[PDB]
Amino acid sequence: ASVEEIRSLFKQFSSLTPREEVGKIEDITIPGSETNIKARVYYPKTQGPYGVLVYYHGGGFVLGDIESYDPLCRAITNSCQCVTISVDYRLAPENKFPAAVVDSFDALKWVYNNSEKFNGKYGIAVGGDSAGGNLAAVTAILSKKENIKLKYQVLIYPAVSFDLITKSLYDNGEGFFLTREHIDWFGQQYLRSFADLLDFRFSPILADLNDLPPALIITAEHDPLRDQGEAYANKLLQSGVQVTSVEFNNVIHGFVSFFPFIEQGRDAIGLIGYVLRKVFYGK
Amino acid sequence: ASVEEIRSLFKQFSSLTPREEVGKIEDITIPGSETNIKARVYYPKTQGPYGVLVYYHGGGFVLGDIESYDPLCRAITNSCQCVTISVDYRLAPENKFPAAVVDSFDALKWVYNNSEKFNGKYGIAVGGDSAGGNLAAVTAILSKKENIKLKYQVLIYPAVSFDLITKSLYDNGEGFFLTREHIDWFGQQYLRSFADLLDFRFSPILADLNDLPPALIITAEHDPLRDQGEAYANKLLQSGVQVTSVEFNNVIHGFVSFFPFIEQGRDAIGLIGYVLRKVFYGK
Repeated sequence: ASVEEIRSLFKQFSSLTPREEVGKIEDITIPGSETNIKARVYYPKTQGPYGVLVYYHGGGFVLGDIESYDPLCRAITNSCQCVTISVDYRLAPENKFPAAVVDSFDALKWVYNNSEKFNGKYGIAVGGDSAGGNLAAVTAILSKKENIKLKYQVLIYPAVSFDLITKSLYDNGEGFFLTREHIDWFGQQYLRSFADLLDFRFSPILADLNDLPPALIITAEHDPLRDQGEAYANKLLQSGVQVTSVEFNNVIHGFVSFFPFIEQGRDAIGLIGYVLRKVFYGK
Repeated sequence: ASVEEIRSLFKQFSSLTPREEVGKIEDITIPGSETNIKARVYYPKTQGPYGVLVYYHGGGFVLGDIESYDPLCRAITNSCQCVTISVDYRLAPENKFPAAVVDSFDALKWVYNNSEKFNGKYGIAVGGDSAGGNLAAVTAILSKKENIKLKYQVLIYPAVSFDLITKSLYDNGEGFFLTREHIDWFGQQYLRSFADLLDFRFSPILADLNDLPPALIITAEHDPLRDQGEAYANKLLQSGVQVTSVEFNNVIHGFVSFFPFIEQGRDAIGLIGYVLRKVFYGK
């Protein structure tokens, strides 16, 4: 299958997931430094004011987008009882690194500076899955450089490093849906050169992680990325940041996307909801 | 250093913890087959009908009681938005196995039979922490055999078996609050003879786990009980029972008790909150 075909399949497959009713949906364009960034804004059923979650889809920096992540974002919105803003950052190979990073930061800055549009008096948070969790974490680092104060970061099986060494990568790199071959091919599309592996915007593990917002980190037992996820949690804790690190046993990478038929996915969406409700609202 | 003095310290360094407001609170006394069983019923701030959680304090079958678990059970009620019933089972060493099990099943039998007194149309669940988690898992086994149909079980770092062999036991058996010496001493206070190690009511892992209620099982990373908690989960799964097994990283046995100072503890309370709201109300 071609790259385009597979992109199409993502959205096709998503029409099999039930779409939860929410408050209100709005498609906006965000004025970004290098491009115009599409975003969908999900309102909850409760009434403002609100905390705001800026969300970044996974997909290896190659795949995924707003439509195919529409069911997940609805379910997060109902769970978090928060405004959710799903970002369509530019995708490789058409747009190499650090395009998806520029888009993701621009989007956040913008939402942060326009939070009254969404009655977003309760603060901003970032989150994402996989490649998207990478974008969230990097976005939160860049934020510190700009004195943007975020409430929270929700990192769902994030990718946080180039990896040739984790046990989890070797234990789990075949037979569990996301394979080694996939990780390599993703990296080939996304990166310009070998020099990019020195860049904290690709491997956020590289950064000074002090004074980042408190975090929820979800890893998956049978996931090659498991160990690096927990390393990121560990280094955060080391740099004096509060973090709740949580491994869901018995599941594979991506499992949150599959909440309709993997109940542990539903329960993670539940945990994500709770910690955001708690930091925004005190609940 | 004696049993009564040890008990006393628990209750005292637990008196300081600020208590969360709930709806209303009623002490009851259940007609036990062997004793009168005190219990404290916690109502949420929302209004019925309700699901009911029968909860069992930990403390190694030797410590713990209703007063000292009063902060936690309040916290649980608001999270689960569910009628919580704190059960004051007979303690060792004065009352040996299977005393605490008899009480724990008697109390559940009774709450099941008298659910309109609490307005529990949405059914019954069991839960507890540590030895408390044991009590709850055994109770659910005993319920199956008498066709008592439970909605859910919540097992928070459970003790599920006599253990000389797990990695987590050797890796985590010193330095992490709950130690080899303690596991041994508790088991000596609690058990009658070596023949009790054969008894599924001390080691629930022994039992046929078919047709039990779906479970949340929380383990702690630096916890000697971690591996057995996780085995219980996988054994349920092999037996056709849905379960969501979750390892909280960076934390010890007992961490949930410490939710005022340990934020992973609070977040755990929120997950339990969530899974009970889900199965009881659909929320």
